[PDB]
Amino acid sequence: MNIFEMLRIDEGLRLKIYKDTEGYYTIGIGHLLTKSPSLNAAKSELDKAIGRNTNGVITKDEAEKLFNQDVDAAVRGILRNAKLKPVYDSMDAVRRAALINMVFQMGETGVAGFTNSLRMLQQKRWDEAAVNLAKSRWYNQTPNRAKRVITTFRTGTWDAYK
Ligand SMILES: [Cl-]
Ligand SMILES: [Cl-]
Repeated sequence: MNIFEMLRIDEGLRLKIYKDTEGYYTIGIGHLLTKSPSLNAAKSELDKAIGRNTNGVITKDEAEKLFNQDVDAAVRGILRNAKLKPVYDSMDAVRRAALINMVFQMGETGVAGFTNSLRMLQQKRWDEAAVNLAKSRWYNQTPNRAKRVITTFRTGTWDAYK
């Protein structure tokens, strides 16, 4: 298992525009198109992202390519962030993957606000962090995915994914 496979599981793969759990226009592997309500705006954003006239549909390859860009961007978001980097720098490989997941789902800024959980992770207070991470909208809205990530922070293994 690795970050790719791990998110591929959390997000799924869809080749037609779709609405996410919050009702936003998305495509591929959890690639957010726009927060606008307009299906056109989404179509527009999509052809711009793909470089061609898509008409709301894309191929696997295309999907996969947005997916690489997206993971890359997430990582780099993390390294550029004064609140995240250290956390990330302190952890092992598996747990790092967990952090990136959060970041992919919710943005660097969203994640940078889990101050206290971040302090805990950094200190390696596993169980405590996992409790704290659960007192979040995030857990309450997407609880099964959130349990998966959480456990991953707790155990440093991929069990939740096997
Ligand atoms: Cl893009
Ligand atoms: Cl979920």
